[PDB]
Parts: sequence; structure tokens; C-alpha cells
Amino acid sequence: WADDFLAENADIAISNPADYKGKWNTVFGNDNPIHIEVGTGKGQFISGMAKQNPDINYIGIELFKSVIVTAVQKVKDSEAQNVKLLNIDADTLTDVFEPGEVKRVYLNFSDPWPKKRHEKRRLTYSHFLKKYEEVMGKGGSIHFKTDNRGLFEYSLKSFSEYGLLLTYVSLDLHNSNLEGNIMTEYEEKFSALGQPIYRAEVEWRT
Amino acid sequence: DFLAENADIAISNPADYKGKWNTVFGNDNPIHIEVGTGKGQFISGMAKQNPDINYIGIELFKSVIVTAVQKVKDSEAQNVKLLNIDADTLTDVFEPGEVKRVYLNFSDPWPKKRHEKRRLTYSHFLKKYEEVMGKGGSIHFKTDNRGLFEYSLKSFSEYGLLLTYVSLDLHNSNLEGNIMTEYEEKFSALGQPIYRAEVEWRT
Ligand code: NA
Repeated sequence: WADDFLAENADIAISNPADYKGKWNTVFGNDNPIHIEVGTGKGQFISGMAKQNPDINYIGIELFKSVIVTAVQKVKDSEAQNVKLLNIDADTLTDVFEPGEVKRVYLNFSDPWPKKRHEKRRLTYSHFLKKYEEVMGKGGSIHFKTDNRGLFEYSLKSFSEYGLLLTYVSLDLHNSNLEGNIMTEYEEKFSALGQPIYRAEVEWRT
Repeated sequence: DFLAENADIAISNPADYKGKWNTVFGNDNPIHIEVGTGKGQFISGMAKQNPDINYIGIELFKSVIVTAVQKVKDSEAQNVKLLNIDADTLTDVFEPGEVKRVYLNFSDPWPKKRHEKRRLTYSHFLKKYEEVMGKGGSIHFKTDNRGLFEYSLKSFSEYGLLLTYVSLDLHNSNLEGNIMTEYEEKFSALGQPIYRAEVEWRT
């Protein structure tokens, strides 16, 4: 079963992440920056980023146990030693990291939750911006990609209301020559479609 | 000269009314300006839509502003003036707070980095808008140019303005009273996206 697979690969899929709060450098065995992805899905993005940037430590967060099993297999097939995976939600980030332990949050094709009464479930809503702040501290950035126009418009306004600085914005990423862009599985199936991929980098003011 | 004979619409001495544009309109209706009015379809249409708002359009080229004058005349609207001035002259014409909103429609993109300083969303110009609006105003910005819109969102953010509205496809976003420019109406048959932002000052 999926639960046996994750128990057997517990060196990648860390079962006790709260035990490493403030000590994640001892987990990776170096003092390199830790970047996280909230919503790893099947794990092509974080595996690709781990192989591209071996001097960056990566931690994928993925609530959905069914899909994280796949992420563990792609991390294993990658042979990258700089990536762990946590089967937790965004609310638990503050149980796992101290302020400043994370340098960057990746969000890729987050659930848009388009209905007004579901605003608080969007991963760009103010509550999650605060969770990201509590793990990144003074500096820190969010690198955000979505195909959903409603979510990206909402996110630009949410980022702005929170007081973040927009340093990068593309309203058509695949025609914008972002060198070293690592696609998610979902993103790969868009260049043929022709619909724009939206991208933002936003940072805390210092 | 066409302008001399329509000098109650085209004001040749706008610097003389600084701090007293309410004496020109004859009321304390909020003053909204357009920087780069072109042939005037937009400011004519806005004036007809919002008779409770005083509109002042600025156009650098006299050859273009005479067409704007005619369109204002044809609309029969009494709440529109047109100034043949540059955007740097705005602080000679308006007291801080006398203007309540700045409209920017399909402004020149100036993509070359040496000409960033000519883009009307560059910090120099956001400061000029601040000097005529104080902190109680907004900028309403439409463009089809993706590069200029991307630059402008970033320029707004660096300046510290609050983004309260953004559409990445205006003609599929159902803005109820949208008044188009000549360019907006003709060249939106392509299905090229129209970008729109509303930004304001943080109090
Ligand atoms: Na180690």
C-alpha cells in the first residue's frame, strides 16, 4: 500500500518533521538555503528544481497522500540528495520551521477556490501569507505560477494589500523566455493549448 | 486658429486657474484628468456618462487636440476642458488634492531601457500625479501592451501604491460602464487581451 511505500522511504518522506524545527540544516548536512514548494503534486517541479540547483535544499509539502507517493518515486528516480517531502498542510508549516529557516515559497497551480465564500482556502489569502512570513522572517519571496486568470488577479491584489513588493510579473510565461523554467506535469500540457501561464515573484520589504 | 474660437473648451492659460478650477466649472465636482487624450472619444464618453464629474484632458499635439475639441463639442457636455500641455506641467496647473483621479489609456510603451523615464507609469510621473492628487486619488490604467502593463504593475508596487482592481482580459471581465478609446474599440476585434489596473495611495 501507499503507507508501506512512504514508511520504507522515510529518508525522503520525513514522518516526524516537527522534530527538526530549527535544525533542518542538520537534516540536509549543509547550511544552504531551504526553499519549499506548497502543493508538490506528482513532484516533477521539485525534482527538476533539485537537479537544476544542487546548492539549494528543497522541501515539498503535499497533503494528498496518493500523489505524494508519486513525488517520492520521482525524487528517488532523480537521485537528488537535496530534497525531502512532507505529508502536511500549509497550516502545519509553523510547527516544522523557525522564522528565517525557509528562504522561499513556491506555489504552482494552487486550487483557485473561485467562490467568494472560499477566499480563505486560497494559498495566496492573507492567512497563508502570514504563515509564509512566520517561516521566512524578514526576507523571503513567493514564486507563483498559475493558468487561472481569476486566481492570479486575486493574488496580485492579496499580495499588494499585504504590502509585498512585486519584482517579477509575466502575463504569458511561455512567450517570456524565463531561462531554467521547470514545468509542473500540468504546465507541460499548455504550450500546445496556447493559454497564457501567469507568473509572479513577490518579496517582503526590508 | 480653431482653438482660439473654442477657447472655453481648450484653455490656453491653464496655469492661471491653479487652486481655482472650481471657478472654471462653477461647482466642487471632483476633477478627473486624462494624460494623453488623443482624439477625445474616451474623455467625451466619460463626460457624457458622469455629468457629476469635471473632466480635464491633456494632449501634447495641437494637430490631435483639435479633433478632441470637436468630439467634446459634438457631445454637448459642459464638464470637459482640454489643455495642450505636457504631463510635467501638471504641477503648474493643479494644487495638491485638486485632482481626484488620473486616467492613462494605451500610453506609449517605450520598451527601450534608456526611455523607461518617458513611460507615464515611471516613478517620476507617479510623483507628479501625487503632487496634483495628494493621497486621496487613484490611477485607472488600460493598455493592450503586455510589456508596459507588466512594467507598470511593478512600478506601482515599488512606489507603494495599493492595487485594488486588475483585469488581465478586460473584454471578458464585464466592467459595466467601460468607455473605450478609438484604438480600444477598433483593434479589440483581434481578441488581443486588454489589461486594466486601478491603484491608489496608502493612508
Ligand atoms: Na545529513
